[PDB]
Amino acid sequence: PHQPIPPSLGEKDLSDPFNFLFSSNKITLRKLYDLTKNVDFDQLRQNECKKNITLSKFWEPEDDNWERFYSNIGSCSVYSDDQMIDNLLHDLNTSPIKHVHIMDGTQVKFVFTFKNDKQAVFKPMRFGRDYESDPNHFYFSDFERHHAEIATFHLDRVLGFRRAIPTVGRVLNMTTELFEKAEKKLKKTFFFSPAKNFCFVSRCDYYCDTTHAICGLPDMKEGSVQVFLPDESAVPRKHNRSPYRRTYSKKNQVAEWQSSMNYCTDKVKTKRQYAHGRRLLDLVDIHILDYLIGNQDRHHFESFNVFNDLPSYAIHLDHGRAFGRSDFDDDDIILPLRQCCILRPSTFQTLMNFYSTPKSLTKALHESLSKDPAHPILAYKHYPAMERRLAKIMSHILECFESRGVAEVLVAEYNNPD
Ligand SMILES: *[C@@H]1O[C@H](CO)[C@@H](O[C@@H]2O[C@H](CO)[C@@H](O[C@@H]3O[C@H](CO)[C@@H](O)[C@H](O)[C@@H]3O)[C@H](O)[C@H]2NC(C)=O)[C@H](O)[C@H]1NC(C)=O
Ligand SMILES: *[C@@H]1O[C@H](CO)[C@@H](O[C@@H]2O[C@H](CO)[C@@H](O)[C@H](O)[C@H]2NC(C)=O)[C@H](O)[C@H]1NC(C)=O
Ligand code: NI
Repeated sequence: PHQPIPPSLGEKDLSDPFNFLFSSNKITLRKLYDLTKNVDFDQLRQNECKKNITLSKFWEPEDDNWERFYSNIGSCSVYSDDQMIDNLLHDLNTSPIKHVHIMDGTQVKFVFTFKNDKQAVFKPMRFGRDYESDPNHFYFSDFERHHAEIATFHLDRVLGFRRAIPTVGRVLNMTTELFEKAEKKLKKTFFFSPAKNFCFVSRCDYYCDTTHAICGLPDMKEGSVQVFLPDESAVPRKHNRSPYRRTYSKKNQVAEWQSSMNYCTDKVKTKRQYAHGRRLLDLVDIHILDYLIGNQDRHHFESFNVFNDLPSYAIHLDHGRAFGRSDFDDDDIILPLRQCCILRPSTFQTLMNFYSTPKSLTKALHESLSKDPAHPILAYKHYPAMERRLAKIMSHILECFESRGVAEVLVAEYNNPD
């Protein structure tokens, strides 16, 4: 089947997810050690977050973990309590579904309304875990992968960012939980395939048609379930165009930042929004994440606009187009690191910690992913890829240290003299 069963409902893979050879370059490792042996990271880290305040203390409800999640949304992090979040994850997976609606407007996605009247974003599973993106497909031609949404959220926690939105796997009964709970406009788009599998077309801009319908085998369908952001009326949000937006054209495929090396220096560091603050450090952080997962589709940034005065941060969202290729690293994604050569001190330590112990990153990720009910989330072939990409990142960092000095790269806040 092109659209297979949920892997959790299949034969359990007994293979060792880490039976691959890697090893770490000790020359590079030693050069990073030497260039940083006198850096007091502890004192450096304390300025990365100006004021650590949650949404509740700023307001001065916890009936359910949604409200408990919303309340603990901080000024320098989306969440800081893994256990409470893991409880929310459990709720997203197990809570009874009351309504299913087609979401605004993009690829097929549903809004789940649970019995507690809380809500979530649902993205259905299409292909199996082994499926890789067409080499001829552009980033804007790529089909979303629900398991990429899940995997990246976990990786975002493992890296210690916690600026991603809680997402869990869930195997749904298409008949009782989708069809019978669906709105009238969505319900009518359901049908049976020639193989008698249950299918829905839905309505959306990107290939919500009969040919690309989502189909069960016959009536179950795994998907990603992501907790809704708090209401915009209460917690307003900002939508910002990325300076590293790609061209999104097959004729002119080369943006300025892809051909001009000094792009960051002349065109990004000199902008008001990036000249002072945390925004550029965020951009480097999020592109490190996107490079590790091979996400090319980072055209805009999303941020809360609710904490007065204090600086906002980019919400790590929209990861559907991640993990498309296990045999290809797109170094264009990590270009901001190479061009800007600034890096949040905590991020460096996190990366350094994982890098100095081979396979520790993917092992810590595997362990996190294992708690998801829909595991395995990622095909194991992506693990050596992530290790390979991590090593390459450290090489770019070493180049930044040697070219611009460690005191100019590792800053908790960026300030442009000019
Ligand atoms: C900003 O301030 C908040 C306010 O406390 C910080 O949150 C606390 O961070 C610690 C350290 O990660 C959390 O501790 C952990 O709790 C789990 C669950 O019990 C435990 O297994 C771990 O061993 C660890 O003790 C703590 O839960 C968390 N508090 C809350 C209410 O979430 C936050 O770390 C500060 N920094 C940032 C960037 O937000
Ligand atoms: C999904 O839920 C449906 C319930 O609607 C399950 O199908 C039912 O199976 C029983 C078994 O005897 C029948 O009596 C019902 O008539 C069936 N329902 C319908 C609407 O035909 C189905 O088995 C469930 N599938 C999974 C994978 O859980
Ligand atoms: Ni097609």
